[PDB]
Amino acid sequence: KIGSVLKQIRQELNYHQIDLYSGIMSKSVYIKVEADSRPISVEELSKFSERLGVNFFEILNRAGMNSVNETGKEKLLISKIFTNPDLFDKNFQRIEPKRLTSLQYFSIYLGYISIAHHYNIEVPTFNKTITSDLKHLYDKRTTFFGIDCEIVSNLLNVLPYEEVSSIIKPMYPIVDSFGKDYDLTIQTVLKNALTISIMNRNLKEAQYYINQFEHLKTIKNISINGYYDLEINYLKQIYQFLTDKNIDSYLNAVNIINIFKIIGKEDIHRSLVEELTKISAKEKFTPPKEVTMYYEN
Amino acid sequence: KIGSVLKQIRQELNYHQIDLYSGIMSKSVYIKVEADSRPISVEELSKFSERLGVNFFEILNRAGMNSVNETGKEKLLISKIFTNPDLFDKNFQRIEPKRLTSLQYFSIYLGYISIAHHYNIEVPTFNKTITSDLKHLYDKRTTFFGIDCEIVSNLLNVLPYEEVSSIIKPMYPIVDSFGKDYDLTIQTVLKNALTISIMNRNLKEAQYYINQFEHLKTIKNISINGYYDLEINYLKQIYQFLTDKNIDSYLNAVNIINIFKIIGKEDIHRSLVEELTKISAKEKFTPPKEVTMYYEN
Amino acid sequence: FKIGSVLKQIRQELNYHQIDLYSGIMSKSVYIKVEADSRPISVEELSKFSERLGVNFFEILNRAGMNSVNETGKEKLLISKIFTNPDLFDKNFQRIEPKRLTSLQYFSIYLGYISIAHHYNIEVPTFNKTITSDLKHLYDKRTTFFGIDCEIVSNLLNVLPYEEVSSIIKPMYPIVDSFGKDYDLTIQTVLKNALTISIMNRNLKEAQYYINQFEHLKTIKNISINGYYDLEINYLKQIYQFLTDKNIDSYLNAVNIINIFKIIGKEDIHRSLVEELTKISAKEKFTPPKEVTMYYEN
Amino acid sequence: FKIGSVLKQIRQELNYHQIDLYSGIMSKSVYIKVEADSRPISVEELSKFSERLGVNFFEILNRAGMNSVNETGKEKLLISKIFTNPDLFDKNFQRIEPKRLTSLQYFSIYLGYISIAHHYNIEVPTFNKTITSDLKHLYDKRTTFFGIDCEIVSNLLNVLPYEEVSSIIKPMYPIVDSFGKDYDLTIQTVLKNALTISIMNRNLKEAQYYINQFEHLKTIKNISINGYYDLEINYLKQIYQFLTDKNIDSYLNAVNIINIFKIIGKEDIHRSLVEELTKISAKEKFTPPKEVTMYYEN
Repeated sequence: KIGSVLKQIRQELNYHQIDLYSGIMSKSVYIKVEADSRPISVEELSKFSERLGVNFFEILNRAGMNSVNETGKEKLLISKIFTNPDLFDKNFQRIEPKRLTSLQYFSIYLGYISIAHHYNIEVPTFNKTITSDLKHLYDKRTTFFGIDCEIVSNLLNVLPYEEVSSIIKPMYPIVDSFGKDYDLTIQTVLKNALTISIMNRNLKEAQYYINQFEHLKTIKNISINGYYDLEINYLKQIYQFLTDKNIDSYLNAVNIINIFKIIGKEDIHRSLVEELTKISAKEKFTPPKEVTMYYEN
Repeated sequence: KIGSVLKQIRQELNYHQIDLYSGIMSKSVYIKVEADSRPISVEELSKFSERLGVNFFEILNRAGMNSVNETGKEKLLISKIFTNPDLFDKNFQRIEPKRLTSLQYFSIYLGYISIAHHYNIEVPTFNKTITSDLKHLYDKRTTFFGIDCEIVSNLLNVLPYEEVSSIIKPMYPIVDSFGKDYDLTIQTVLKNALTISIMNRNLKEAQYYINQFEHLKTIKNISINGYYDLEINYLKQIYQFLTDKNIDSYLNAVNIINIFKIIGKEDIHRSLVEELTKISAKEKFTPPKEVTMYYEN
Repeated sequence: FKIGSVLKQIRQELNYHQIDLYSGIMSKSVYIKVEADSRPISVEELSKFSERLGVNFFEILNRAGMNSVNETGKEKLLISKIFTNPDLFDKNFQRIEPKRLTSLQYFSIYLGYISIAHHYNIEVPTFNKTITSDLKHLYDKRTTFFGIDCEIVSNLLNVLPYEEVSSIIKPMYPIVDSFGKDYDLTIQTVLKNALTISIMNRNLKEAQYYINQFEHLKTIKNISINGYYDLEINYLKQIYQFLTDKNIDSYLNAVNIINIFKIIGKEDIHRSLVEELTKISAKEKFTPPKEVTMYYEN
Repeated sequence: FKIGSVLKQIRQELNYHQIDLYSGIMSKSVYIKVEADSRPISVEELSKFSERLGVNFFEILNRAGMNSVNETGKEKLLISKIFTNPDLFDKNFQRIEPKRLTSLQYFSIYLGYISIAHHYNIEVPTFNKTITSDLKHLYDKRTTFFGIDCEIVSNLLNVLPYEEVSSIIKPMYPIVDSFGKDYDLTIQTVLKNALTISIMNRNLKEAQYYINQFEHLKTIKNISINGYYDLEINYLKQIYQFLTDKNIDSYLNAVNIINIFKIIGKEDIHRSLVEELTKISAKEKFTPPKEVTMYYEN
């Protein structure tokens, strides 16, 4: 695992075992470490990382951090259980019972409900446990983690906005960045929440989500997702159009859609076209020739 | 420092030591961990994280991994020195001699050369030892890591392209994704290399980087940077315009430039506006009124 | 008119001798008097000499001074001067007012004074006291209308509520025959002005009426459609389509047309269309494009 | 020549009595002769009746049939019929060719035949043998020009290399006065046609000269600029800028102007600009927009 990578990197850079442990451990010890016959401490790994000149996280990854365990395998199975709605039937009953085991499982669990709804598969236990499920996990909370934000995105997917809004408010504003993985998760929520708000025409909530996203850009070391920046700005154009039928705003929205096509993000392009169509219809306003043409197909 | 977070998280989620150590370590020892009196091992933290349901890296990041060691501290000093060119000499004298101690230090070293070049400061040893420095670091190399890609971006900024190209080729194509941090770094090289290629009108090289970037989009679990993807596409639009003077390609590029403005990414926008003005001039083309309105100012 | 002298100028410029012009048409002696401008020339004779010279009949007339000459031209000309210097109004208006029904021309000039007065806020009480009676006197028995009638109608849309004029316009359309470029322009001005007012009052059925009348003109043989009018009217049509079924493409087309007027240098028109679209957009609670608002604002 | 009866129709239409017309111009017995078309009318007399009626002089003439009358007019109409019926060529060219120098109108008509001949690839060997001679005979000692002179030029540009006509055009501009809407059109057509050709031959120096000459026309008193030409000449001005320094904005403007012609329904012009833009693009080794390329091929 880790020790093997250390040896791999060490020799690649032409460093001798000595160069690594010299002032950190015994040569006899460092030997067992590279042999993976002895666990290494986070501290130690951090020192070798500095010694090697190769980023810590990368080393962890090269060692297999990118999957590795139960929850991992279980999480991977969802996209698989997706394509095969038969893989559902069996799996669902193995997860449902342990849905409150950990937040990771509750997310995984919600992953099935999403599939279940998609393939109109009946889930009678869902409607009678979700509420109490949510309370047992969020009634007494102060700090929220990436997994919680992952959970919210999922809830917004298989639950009425009003039934989830309660859980989201306590999560924002965010004031600290805890890594790129964490950064992504906290943006996804806002993107999901904003879309829905725009669609329900709940401008008050839309404005708040737009603001929460903007605030994120002010955090130190934050890693904003360009696609999101692009999509959330599209939703902002729509917001301004809904708020006062600004013509430029509508054009900016349309041009942003066109950019997604140009760069090849077809799924998002489709989504945003159907979205603009559905939005314009409600406002009883016909979208330009370009968009109506696209959506027609 | 990890134990506090583990306790904090365990506490927050309402878990007992039992729920964490059971099947792993003795509650006696586990107490020492949450006490941070006993260094924890990667394998242990990984197990705990799964038990907690909170991502391994989010935990390490909350623990403080974001810098800590002398290499990191030296890294942050680079920006402080950019704002105050006065700090150069004194600090450079400390770094320059250590530029080969490790790949991180060499990278840090290149940052100084960049500061130097910007403020037209004299760094006569650089042209005296750079070629020799590269030979020493990359002659016997067979594989590369994030830091090597970072070093390459650095070199591209303070050295003629031709003196860097050979060092770059053996680094691509990338086959695996080793985390979001590493993913971003492998993408930065391609964006800088492609920009310089376009600017020098080296179409053969420009098209190689465009293809290498596209290849990254096929890698499992790869995390593509939205801003880079939009920017490389702009470079691709320029590429097509230089290849067979297409009007739509020029319009697309200009359009993409415009979206960076609309979404608030002003530095990229300024950068692209300047670049298009120079590209246009070399092709005896007058840029759109708007683009020259920004650059000119 | 100096028709004879123009014939001499042209005849000699083309190297023709007097014989080449008068043989078969009039005696040598009489033709000499014609070129000396001491003998009236008949329309047919001029048309004949015109064909001989190979120079267009109308061009010759114009060169002779039909570009103005008589009492009615002097008066219609006087309007421009009085517009800049309204101190002249009063005394001249006292001469015109009484003669406003002498002919359709004088009536047209008369409305020219009313327009001026409405502008510099001058009091013209006689107007409201006689207008309805004048229009009836001029149009109660009519069956066919002429260019000057369409000029009058246009002048009325300028100093009278739309409704008091509309009923007078309808009987003049549709147009069936073209009677020259001057006539063509005049019959077109009415529609453009009428359609502008119709769109401004969101009167959609009236707007379509005029849009239809204008479009029908394009089916007339030898008609001279005014390009500027075709552009402006088409912009009003784009606005009509937006007002009917909030079509964005129609809104863009209109904005794009306003932009064309800017490019080719028609500022006054560009100016008026920007103001127009700004008011149209407000009533519809739509914020016009960045472009338009920058111009209007300034 | 149906003036007298038109005056009668108009007079009665406006409910005027003969007295109102001839009072102070002629006698009752004479004016009667005038309305029955038994006595020709002088230009001065028609101008006077025209003012009494309040109807425009030129409109009265056109209502009287001034739109044709004489043999030259007949030869003019016969051209359109020959363009569609090429089989009518020979017999009519035999009658016209020998009369091509009878007058400037006949020369213009003759040039019309040559155009039709080139279109349907019909042999006209005399043309190439006599053209230089004809031009020399017609323009060697000329000092001032008329509308028919600019028509001939537009005609020449249509059947003669640009260099054999360039020097014949120069002495005709700048125009200084306007001589009626008909004349106004003709003098603009030359510059529009000349510019188009210059742009296609990439003769930027000449193109600039025509762009300037057109602009000068706008400063002329009472001039009637043709909106379509104004829009099309601005288009050429945009292509000019593009050919001079490859200005991207200029190219976009050219494209936009093409869009406008499509928007307002001028399909012939749209098709033409689409085609010229395609050719000018291919020559500059530049691929035109997605919009035009499709419209062109299809």
